[PDB]
Amino acid sequence: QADLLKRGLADLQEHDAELARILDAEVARQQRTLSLVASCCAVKPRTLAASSSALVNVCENVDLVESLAIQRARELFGAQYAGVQSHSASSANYQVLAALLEPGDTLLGYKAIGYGTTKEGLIDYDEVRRLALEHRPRLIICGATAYSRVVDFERFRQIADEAGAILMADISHIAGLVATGRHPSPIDAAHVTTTCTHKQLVGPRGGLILSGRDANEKVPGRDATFSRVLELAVVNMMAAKAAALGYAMTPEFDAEMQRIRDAADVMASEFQARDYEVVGGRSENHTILIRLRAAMTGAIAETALEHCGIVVNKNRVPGETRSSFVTSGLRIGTGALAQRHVDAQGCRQIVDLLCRILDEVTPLGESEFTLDPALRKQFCAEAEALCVKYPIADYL
Amino acid sequence: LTQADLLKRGLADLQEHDAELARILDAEVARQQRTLSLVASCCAVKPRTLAASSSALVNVTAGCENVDLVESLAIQRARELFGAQYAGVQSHSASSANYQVLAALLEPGDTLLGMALDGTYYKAIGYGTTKEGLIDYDEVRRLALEHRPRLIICGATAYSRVVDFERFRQIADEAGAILMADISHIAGLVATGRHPSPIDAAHVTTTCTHKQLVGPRGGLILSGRDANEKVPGRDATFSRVLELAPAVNMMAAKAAALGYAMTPEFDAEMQRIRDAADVMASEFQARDYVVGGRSENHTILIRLRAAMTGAIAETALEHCGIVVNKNRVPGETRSSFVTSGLRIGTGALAQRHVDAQGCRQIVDLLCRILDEVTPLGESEFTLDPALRKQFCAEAEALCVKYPIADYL
Repeated sequence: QADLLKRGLADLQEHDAELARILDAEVARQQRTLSLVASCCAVKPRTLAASSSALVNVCENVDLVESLAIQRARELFGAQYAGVQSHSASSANYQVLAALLEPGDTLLGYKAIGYGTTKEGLIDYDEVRRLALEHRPRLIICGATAYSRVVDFERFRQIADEAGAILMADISHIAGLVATGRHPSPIDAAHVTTTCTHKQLVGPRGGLILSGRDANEKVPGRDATFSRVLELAVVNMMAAKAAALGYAMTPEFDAEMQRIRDAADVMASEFQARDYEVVGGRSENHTILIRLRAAMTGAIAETALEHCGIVVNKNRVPGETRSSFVTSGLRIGTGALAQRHVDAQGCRQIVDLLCRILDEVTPLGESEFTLDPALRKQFCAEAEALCVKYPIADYL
Repeated sequence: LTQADLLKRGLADLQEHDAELARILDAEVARQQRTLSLVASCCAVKPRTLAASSSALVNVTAGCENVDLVESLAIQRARELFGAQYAGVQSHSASSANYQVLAALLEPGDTLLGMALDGTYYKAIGYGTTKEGLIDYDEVRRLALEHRPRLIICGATAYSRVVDFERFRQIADEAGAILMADISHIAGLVATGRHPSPIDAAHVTTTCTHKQLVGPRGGLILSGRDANEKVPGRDATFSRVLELAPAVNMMAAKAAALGYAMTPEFDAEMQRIRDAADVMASEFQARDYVVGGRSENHTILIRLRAAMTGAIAETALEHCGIVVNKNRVPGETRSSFVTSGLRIGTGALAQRHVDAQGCRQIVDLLCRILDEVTPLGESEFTLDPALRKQFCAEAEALCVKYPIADYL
């Protein structure tokens, strides 16, 4: 009875055709646009099919979809506990934070204590240690968004276990690599793990609460296991979650994760061969942070690059002398490129186009620039040509 | 590519490769076709609105132009559909919309006469059942003058009669308060002119997009004649403050849902709700069982009799394939959990294109259940062995005779 949705598409085509033009135009736009932004990805069509189930009209099938997602999350991540009802990863974090209430909290950036990065582009774990032994936090939150290196969840847990703290990990940005083993997992390192289904699991907007070896071990104080306390925080997106969790166990997802992982290495190496500095000097994960030219600001780069059809994200660089709104670097993720099945040659072509656009941009201040309209049109056509040579495969 | 082909491949992909899930989702649509639902606000989203929910706009966090185009279509449709001068369509929830408007218009610690009928803000109960099943507007006024709330909220889940939004505005203006209207349960009737509109009477009106408007799980924020008027005590207009001065797949579906309600097929389905309620209210009275003289909306509240308990009534009926909700009556001698009444909504029956003859037969089966079940306790239901088998089969047979039309 998938006829329901197919003939539902037919109702839109006949009666709401205006709306259907915009729906068709976005699919084309997402496919004529080159996307190197780290956490943007196109959700797999199967997951889009489950997101429009008749389970919106809501009952034992609502528990079946829930039980299937819980089982699938536990297999993918090796979780002894799993919770799947979060409508966002932000909610998954706050729900855990609410279950665990005491002023002390250490986080990367309640009485919030903050840590950051070393002046050379790494998490200052020794600062995490010093802050933990001083303020005796309730939990320490680990997990970074723009980091280009493997987060040592084991190190964080060593620090926490000497400061009597709980370790929470947001693996939202590296979830697929953690699931496929390419990135070390925090499932047993962290007491509790949170993740987003959409970013790197190519699924719906939502959240997963997970725990491993500490799931049935007692919370520090409060005479309960981590599984209870988390579960005492009590849908279409359930169906889509289970679809995404299922595809994430397929070998096709393992390949997409290696392509994320391959493209990161060739692109970072190709930036270096053009004397553009990658801050880690290497790429682990799906992200490459490039330190931008002397007069080039990250704000100028992203605005000019989008006008040429490439979307990238400005990011702070180690030793940043500039504002947050106007940076000195940019961040690129190989996520949506893996969905485009870009070979090593294509990744080198993208670095070529990107570095060529920047060499033609004459910065005027820190958020203004000049790019000759003709050169912009020519660059925008090279980008769309690369989009055609490497299309989004599952969208075809 | 096209949205349809992406989705047809998506549906095909979720049958070769993920089949366990496909059976569960396909099982549920069958369950809803054999279950006769008399619940007030449960409905089945239209397939046209459902297909819009598989937009690739989900992948959007200018790349925001098409999301702006979808949004503007929803704003303009919402404004025309309800006759509103301001609209906001980005609410994940009806509750999210209500919370968002409350935060925008109330300062921390402000008092709201929510008339909720069941820390940052203080809430006055507002009751509203005192007038023997009517809203106690006179207490709303008394409390409003005594507590001077910044906000008064109107809109009832289980009311079976028209809410006098104008009367609340009279109360609100006398007590120097803002009026919020939650019309989630009567949205289509206000839409189609059957229930009086709150757009100009209330400063801000909110609505779910699923309960009566047959659309996605979500919320909508509205304002009418008070849109360009500044919030009392503040230097900004209601429209700017309500603008809070990213799920776009739901926003495409809201546009589709708002468009369909403008079509006359929605109007007929609204008349079918209003019509079926009158027939079923009439049959209940002629079988000597309705709070209020008649239904002026989609809800019928029935007082169970002869020590019938709303909890056992609802429990027994599900075993016979009929889904209803227990609901308090004026003069609840029993607990809140064990009511002495039953609540029925005709939204699901309009989607089954049931004739007046069929509505009476459903009441017939319903009363025939209650005339037979023998409450032994206030919760332990009894007297349903093989009689419940033929009764379930008879309900499923009415489901067969009257199918959900738009679900083919």
